[PDB]
Amino acid sequence: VKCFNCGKEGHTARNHRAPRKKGCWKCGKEGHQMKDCTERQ
Ligand SMILES: [Zn+2]
Ligand SMILES: [Zn+2]
Repeated sequence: VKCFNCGKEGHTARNHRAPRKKGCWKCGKEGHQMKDCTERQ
């Protein structure tokens, strides 16, 4: 139930990640995620 410590069930109970999409949720890159991607923001 608790993902490592927070509590969300779909938050990977190991590193608390994978919130939405595997790429950058906007650029489609794997090197970085959605919080580490500018893409003309
Ligand atoms: Zn959580
Ligand atoms: Zn990106």
